[PDB]
Order: sequence, then C-alpha cells, then structure tokens
Amino acid sequence: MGIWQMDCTHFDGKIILVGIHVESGYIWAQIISQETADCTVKAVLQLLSAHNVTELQTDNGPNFKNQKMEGVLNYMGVKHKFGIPGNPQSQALVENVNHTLKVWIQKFLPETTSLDNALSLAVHSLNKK
Repeated sequence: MGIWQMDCTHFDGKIILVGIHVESGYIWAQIISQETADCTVKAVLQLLSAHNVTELQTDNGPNFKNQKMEGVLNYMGVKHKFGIPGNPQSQALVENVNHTLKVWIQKFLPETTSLDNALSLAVHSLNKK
C-alpha cells in the first residue's frame, strides 16, 4: 500500500528517526544529527527516494509538519496524514515500535561497540525472520 509511519525518538540524548512500512511491518531507523526541520526532511527525502512511498503518517510537530516537508511531500506525490504526538490515527504503530526498539537497543548496548551498531542489531531483531 506504500504507507510509511514515522517519528523521531530519543536515546541517551541521540535522535533516532524511525519508520515502519505499514503493510509489511518492515522497520527502518537512522540516527540523525539534530532534531530540526532541516535534518528531519533530509533523512525523510532519502527514504522517499529509495522506497515507493504513497503516504507518510507523522505527528504534527514542527519537525514533520512544516512548509519544507510539505513542499517535498507534494513534489514527491506523497499524501501527508498527521495528528498529535501518540495519536492512534497516524502514530499508533510507530509509537509501539519506538518503545520496543529502545528495549532492544538497551539489550544490545553492552554487546556492541557503538550506539549505531546497537541500533542496527535492534532493527534486525524487529525485522527477524
């Protein structure tokens, strides 16, 4: 169906952008430098370039809902659905991903050499098959 649901989450002061491909459950995540509109759109545009996205479901905060993001999503032909943080219409799935992801990161932290490596293993655990 091409719907992705995204949010940022925080881990020890680092910012992690997370997406779930709604129809399959596939999880994507990347550490991003700052929680800002510019940094968020840069990371989203490249996800959009790599995957065939028809709709993006986000919260309504200034990092996901702003004129730059609006322009990118309109140029890319992506419908934008949004609502308050944690809302069940556009954020239910990724909220629960974020809770689970960060438990896995905690599990892998002592088993890895960096947060980025712990994140990769956490995402692999969520995607495991």
